[PDB]
Amino acid sequence: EKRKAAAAILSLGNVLNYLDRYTVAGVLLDIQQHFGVKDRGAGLLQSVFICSFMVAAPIFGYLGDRFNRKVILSCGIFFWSAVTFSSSFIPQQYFWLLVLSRGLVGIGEASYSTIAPTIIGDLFTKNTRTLMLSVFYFAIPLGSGLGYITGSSVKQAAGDWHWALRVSPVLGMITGTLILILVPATKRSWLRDMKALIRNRSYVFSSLATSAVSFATGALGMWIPLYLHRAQVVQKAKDSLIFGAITCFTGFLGVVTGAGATRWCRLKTQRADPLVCAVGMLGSAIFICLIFVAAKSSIVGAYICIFVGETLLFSNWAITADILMYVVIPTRRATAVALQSFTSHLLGDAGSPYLIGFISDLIRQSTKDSPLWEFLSLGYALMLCPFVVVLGGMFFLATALFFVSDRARAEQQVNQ
Ligand SMILES: CCCCCCCCCCCCC/C=C/[C@@H](O)[C@@H](N)COP(=O)(O)O
Repeated sequence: EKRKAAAAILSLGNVLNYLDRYTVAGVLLDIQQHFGVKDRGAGLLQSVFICSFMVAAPIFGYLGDRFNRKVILSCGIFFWSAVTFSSSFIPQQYFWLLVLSRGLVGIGEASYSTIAPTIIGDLFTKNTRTLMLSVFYFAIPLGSGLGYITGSSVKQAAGDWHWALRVSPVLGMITGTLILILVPATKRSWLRDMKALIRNRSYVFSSLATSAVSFATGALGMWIPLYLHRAQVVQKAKDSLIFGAITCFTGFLGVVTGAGATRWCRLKTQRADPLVCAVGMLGSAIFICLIFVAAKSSIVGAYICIFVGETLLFSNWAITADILMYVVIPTRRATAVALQSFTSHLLGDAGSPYLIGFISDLIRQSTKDSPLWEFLSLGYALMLCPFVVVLGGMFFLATALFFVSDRARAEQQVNQ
């Protein structure tokens, strides 16, 4: 029971983690208006966070292995909660202070999101650990949707964008106390692995496909609420609320759709997983293309297109994990996962928000400023993402090309 209590507390911690991650994304319009910065700074607010998370994830993966885990995880949670609450008090004259606070929150969330799954895995046994990790990861879309809803509801209730960053820190400290109390006390080269992995074609192409998925996910999940609000302005705070509910349902249903497609395809071929990923990505790309055309005219069609595009886009998470598990022999599933996460962050979430902001800024600078042209510039900048989704689908098909050969090679090597 105590181990189940620890798993529940860490899952609630993950919910709070993603809520903190997307609270700013919920209320980006107010930050832009108050601080006066253009779209480039708004993109920077998440590019810096993701870069810090990128750089800090391997370090905390190493420190958890070579030091205590409960203390580090709790220090991380009282670190990012305190930093979020402090950053809520930043004056208007300072913006780089807010960006730096986003970076520090990124470091803390890196520590938590890198160490907590190891604790959850160590606590339980095979089937129990599988179920508990499934819950811990189902905490993700719920966390993101609750982050959007919390941001754009504390906005409307309190009346200041500041209070959007003030409600989550208290729960952060409380969950830190519960982690530091309820969780049972924790109990216990790369060169060759990297060369073998870069020689492994299926892993390389699946990693690039995951990078494209992360690019699309970061860029859209940040800029869609603001883009929909600009759509409402041109067409003449429910946008973020409905987007949060849509994100919750799509995160919960995309894995189910992927599992169904994998089940119905595996009876007919061995490359069911990458082919299913590729078809899902192509469908998501088409519907993400249609998001902008729909939102030009009516917003209900935009919400439906978001629903379908997220459902098809979010399906390729468990399937990507399965592909990586199959192609990579057991002795390298640690280095493979670490390098895949680093590469996905490097080519996706790290650069996508700032790149979309920069392209939007250039397009807007071309023409005289107006709300209609703000709409058009943001739409054209976000139009880059469907092309990235199509490219990722191409990379998934390239993975499918070598999937059989590399699965056979992995089985041959492990059977030795
Ligand atoms: C229009 C696009 C907007 C993008 C929305 C931004 C919010 C990002 C939310 C990220 C959703 C990722 C969903 C991942 C699910 C899996 O990791 C687990 N639920 C299942 O893994 P398992 O248990 O099977 O191992």
